[PDB]
Amino acid sequence: STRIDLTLADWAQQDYTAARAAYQNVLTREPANADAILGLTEVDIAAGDKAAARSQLAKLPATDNASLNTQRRVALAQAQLGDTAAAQRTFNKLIPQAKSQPPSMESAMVLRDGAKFEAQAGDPTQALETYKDAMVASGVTTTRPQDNDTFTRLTRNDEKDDWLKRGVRSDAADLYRQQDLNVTLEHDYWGSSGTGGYSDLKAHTTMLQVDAPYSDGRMFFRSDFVNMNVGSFSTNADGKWDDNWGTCTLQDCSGNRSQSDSGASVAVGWRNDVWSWDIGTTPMGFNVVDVVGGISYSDDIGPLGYTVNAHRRPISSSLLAFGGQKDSPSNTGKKWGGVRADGVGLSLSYDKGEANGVWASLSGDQLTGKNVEDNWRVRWMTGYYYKVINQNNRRVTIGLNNMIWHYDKDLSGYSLGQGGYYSPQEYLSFAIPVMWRERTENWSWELGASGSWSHSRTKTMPRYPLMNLIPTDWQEEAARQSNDGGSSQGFGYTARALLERRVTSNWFVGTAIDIQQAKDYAPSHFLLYVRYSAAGWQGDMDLPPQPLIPYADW
Repeated sequence: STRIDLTLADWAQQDYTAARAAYQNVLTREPANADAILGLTEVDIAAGDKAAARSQLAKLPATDNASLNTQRRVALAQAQLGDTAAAQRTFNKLIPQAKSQPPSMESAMVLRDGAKFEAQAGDPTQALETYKDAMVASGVTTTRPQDNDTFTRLTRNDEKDDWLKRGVRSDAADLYRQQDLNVTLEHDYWGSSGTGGYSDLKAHTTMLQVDAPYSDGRMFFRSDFVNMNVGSFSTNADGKWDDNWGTCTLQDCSGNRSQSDSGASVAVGWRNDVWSWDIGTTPMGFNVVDVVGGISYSDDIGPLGYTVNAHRRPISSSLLAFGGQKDSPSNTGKKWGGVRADGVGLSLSYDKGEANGVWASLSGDQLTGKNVEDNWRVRWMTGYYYKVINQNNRRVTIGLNNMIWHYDKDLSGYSLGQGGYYSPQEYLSFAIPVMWRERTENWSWELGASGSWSHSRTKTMPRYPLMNLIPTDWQEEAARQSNDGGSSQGFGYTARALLERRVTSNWFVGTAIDIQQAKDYAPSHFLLYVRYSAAGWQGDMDLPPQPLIPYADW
């Protein structure tokens, strides 16, 4: 029977061979069956046979009289087959007809996919109007939302609604947020303990970001002002010090007792659901400035979602690594530092919304700087998390993470020729993160903690690898000094807290605390940020809150 033969083929797709055979079987009894040929085309293009599908679709009878559901499928197929004009005219004919009819599932789907197509067609405003009409059609609201506030508040999530209403809400909210214009200003105070003069780091960073829509994506302009202070050297006597910094180990230094520097950087970039790219500069005003940037591509493969990126970034772990330092004017006066890491990375993830989720990442970078020994690194990271609580407004998870690092050379020292950044020969870390995210009508927050165990080893390294920089007289001394290697393992912990409050439709404020004690020498951060939305966002806030990230940390 035609009905059951059609049903058997259709049930699979909500899958190729059986459905195609069933559709062909219906084609024997009734060669003019429009639904059978539509299903055959759908299954063919689901297999990626676009070239055959576009030829098959032309065999359908004319649209002299057909239901809205069939015309919606035809329009979607034509749009995805690459014939945008026929789909555009079909939707232009369909949408007023959908509006004229009372609220129904057919008309709701027609308006939803029409809004989606119009958003892809290059008319986001008409897409927003069509979404406004679709919410009326889908039963979300009895009356059309006349202003941005009532339009946005209807997009808040609902636990009792069906799939159609939830999809309409999610799509309307996503499009509205994509079309919004945002201005964010954030202040970061960060640093870590160390030795005064080269490692007693305290830094301030003021970040200004403008986010605007462009095509289906968003473009961003970013400006960063960063000030780094590392204290002053402790003089032993006669106004001289002999710390393990620069060439002071060969001759007691003088002159540059205090060390600090500030600079401004710019960045411009763009990002969409698939592609992302960004280019900018190292903060101008430091000793050494280099151009940095990155590009990234993301796509789904099977059940997994993968991302491949290539980037060049600075290292902000210390002043010598980020902006570089100058040797004391009494000994050499030469400039050195400014380590840049350029390389590639590939990441995979799996999360279908259920209780379990996994992710992994691998990266390979080359580290090169001004008068700094060349280096390279390979890094592996992975994580798994089980969601104890997985409500749409409240998530509580506990998981296990693993990290493995290897570096070619250990250049953690601050002597001339070394970059002063952490670089172990073999590092392993296992952590157990516990996380809780929640949001309310006007409050959103995230709390996180993690205990970890880490092992690290570093090899013996010469103190002055760049022998040509050392003066001829000190040569015999410089070859006789080396930094002793060693291995160490132990426990550590990290904690984080994010909070965000909506005080006005166009005004959001938030604070973030990041404490690092996992024996990784990472600096601790404390930031306050304010965000202004031109159109206003009265719907559900971000979960978690999403503060800005310093451009040097990308």
